[PDB]
Amino acid sequence: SLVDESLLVGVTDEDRAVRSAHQFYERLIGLWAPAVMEAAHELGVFAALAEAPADSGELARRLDCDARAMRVLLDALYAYDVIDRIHDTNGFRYLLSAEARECLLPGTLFSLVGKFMHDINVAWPAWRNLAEVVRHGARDTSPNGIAQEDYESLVGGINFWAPPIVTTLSRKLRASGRSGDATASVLDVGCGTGLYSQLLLREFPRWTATGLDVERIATLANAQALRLGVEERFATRAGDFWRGGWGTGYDLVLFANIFHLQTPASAVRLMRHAAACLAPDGLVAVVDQIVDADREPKTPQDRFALLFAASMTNTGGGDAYTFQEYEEWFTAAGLQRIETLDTPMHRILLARRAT
Amino acid sequence: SLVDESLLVGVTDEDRAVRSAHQFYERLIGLWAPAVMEAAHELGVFAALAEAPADSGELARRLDCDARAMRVLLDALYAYDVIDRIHDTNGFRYLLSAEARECLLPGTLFSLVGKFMHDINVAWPAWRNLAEVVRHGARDTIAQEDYESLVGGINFWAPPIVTTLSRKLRASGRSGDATASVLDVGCGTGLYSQLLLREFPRWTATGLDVERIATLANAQALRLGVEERFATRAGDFWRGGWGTGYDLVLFANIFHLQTPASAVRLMRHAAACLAPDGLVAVVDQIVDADREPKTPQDRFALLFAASMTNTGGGDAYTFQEYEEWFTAAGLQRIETLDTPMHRILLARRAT
Ligand SMILES: Nc1ncnc2c1ncn2[C@@H]1O[C@H](CSCC[C@H](N)C(=O)O)[C@@H](O)[C@H]1O
Ligand SMILES: Nc1ncnc2c1ncn2[C@@H]1O[C@H](CSCC[C@H](N)C(=O)O)[C@@H](O)[C@H]1O
Repeated sequence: SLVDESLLVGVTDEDRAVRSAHQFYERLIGLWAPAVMEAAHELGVFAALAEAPADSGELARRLDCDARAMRVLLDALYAYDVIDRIHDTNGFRYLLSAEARECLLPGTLFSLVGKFMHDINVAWPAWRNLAEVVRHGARDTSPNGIAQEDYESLVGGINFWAPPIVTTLSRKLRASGRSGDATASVLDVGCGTGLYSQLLLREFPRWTATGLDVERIATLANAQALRLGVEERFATRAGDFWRGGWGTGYDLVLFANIFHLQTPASAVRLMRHAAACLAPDGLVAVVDQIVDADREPKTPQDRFALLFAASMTNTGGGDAYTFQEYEEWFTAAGLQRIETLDTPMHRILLARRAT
Repeated sequence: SLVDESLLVGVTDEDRAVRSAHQFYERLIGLWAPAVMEAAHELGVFAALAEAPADSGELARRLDCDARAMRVLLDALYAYDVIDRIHDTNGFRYLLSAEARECLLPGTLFSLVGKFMHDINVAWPAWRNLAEVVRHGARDTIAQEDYESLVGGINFWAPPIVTTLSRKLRASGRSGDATASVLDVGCGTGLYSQLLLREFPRWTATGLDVERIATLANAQALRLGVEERFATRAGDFWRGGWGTGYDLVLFANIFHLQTPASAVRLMRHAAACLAPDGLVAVVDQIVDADREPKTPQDRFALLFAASMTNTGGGDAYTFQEYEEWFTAAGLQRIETLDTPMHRILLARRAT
């Protein structure tokens, strides 16, 4: 907390207005945290501290920065609980926890660096233009070189979502009678780095997976499959997935963080294509930010979904669609939803061909 | 909360890393809230809803916006608890609470609009350049256009601070029937002085600020009914001519703009302007020399220092540094008082 709420006591109209103003101000200054964290990334702070903890003066020397400003930046990161700081008689030493090392450094499996760079290069300028997008809207009538360049960074920056999602999905798949000793096949449409598929392949040693994405992303996905030891059972088909050629006979077709990019018309097209690629008894899994039609921020997942929709508007995307809309798309594809599972920031919808 | 933490439990190394990643992501997406709130201001959303609650389609018609994007924006504001939304059979209606109407609309006493505009015009672009400022530093050897907006946008800090200060002044034997005089150095809208004048009906106050801000301050004094006891002296307060004989000299949100050398100069000038038994009050973001984020005020002070670096400002100074400045001016601190986001230091001439 950045406001001592115990000092905002009172129940007059003025008291309540002043208290609200402090709370709104605290919300507004949430701007500062990404600015500090992303500046630290740009300067190399996290990689430097992971290699060798140091005081602000040493870090400023190593990173060719101003010593006073570096101390301010590091103490702000400490105040955000992003880095740790030990105080001795000699002085201070800043360092990263093992968890932060894994999240903040380039090149790790769960690195947020891709999210830092998406913010720096794309989201920060776009958010400043949000009013203009709300004024003018967007039209409904593959990713171009711009969006592909953006995804090149972003896909690695959202790897951290995958493990809880795959653990939940895998538990349901096992409980539904799907064995890791079966030679099942998975299709991962718009696979990004392929982490969802690749974690499934680690969980189910006899399965194989095919990921669809554009060429530059498919390259990243194959490299990560090798890093995860599943290279022999993971393959990519590079190109625009609207050009068909998905293969057939899949026991699982996965759409993670894909449907919110679509229009209703394109969503129905994708769902029907998935249904045509299913093996007997195959399943479609949708992982996305989904909210009830009442659009109430009841749960963390609902609240995030409503905020994420603003992010989609910010970059000219689709929407946080409702459960009811996904139901219509399942029906249009001859599928019926069999399960809805909560995950930390998403829902999983599982569907099979209607009986 | 935007993350269902009950679904990130576990104590393996991987479990802990993935949980931290979700928590860091949640921190990063704090960017979205000012963007949504400030876009809504730019579009006229808050003023429109305060006048007449409406569904998203009606508001889109009234504000000449896209209906789908307006619904997204309004539901995001609802998710942030900035606006309220009622669901009937007819449909939805968005509206503002009385508290929000006072905070979000232009022209109210506690309006955050000046903070919205400071962000839009100044802070947003600057924060994107923070790495360059850290690389290159700042020296010790536009802002007026900015302050014209920002000073009204920080009025909301004043009432809790003045209530705390006034309580201490009364407990220290200062009467509202005394013809005491206050100097408010860099007074901004003058709200601190003006609230003191309401609390202490026989006091008078002089605010120092640049001409355009002094104009705002005199207009607000009239709005608060204290016009006969509040006056401004317009100009650069480094050019002297502060007057003398003040029972209270107030520096609110001023010292963090200074260098150590300029801070000592200001403190000494205040001391020379004090009546016998006069007090200096410093209201600022102040932290212990250990710079530990123990309390909300300490944590905010450390983050505010980054905001100062962002705009090429001073620092969140330490209690120990203010003590040195008091000593250099022949003053001694007699009290430290916490407020929601600041500390008040009170000092008198040392005996
Ligand atoms: N028409 C298209 N053809 C191929 N890939 C596409 C595509 N439209 C979007 N994509 C890909 O879909 C992905 C969206 S981001 C989601 C990636 C991954 N499923 C995850 O959840 O982590 C990107 O990798 C993007 O390149
Ligand atoms: N040299 C100078 N001469 C006059 N006013 C100055 C000044 N340097 C800064 N100021 C004023 O100091 C104020 C800083 S903002 C703080 C305003 C007010 N005390 C409050 O706490 O709300 C601005 O109004 C700015 O114009």
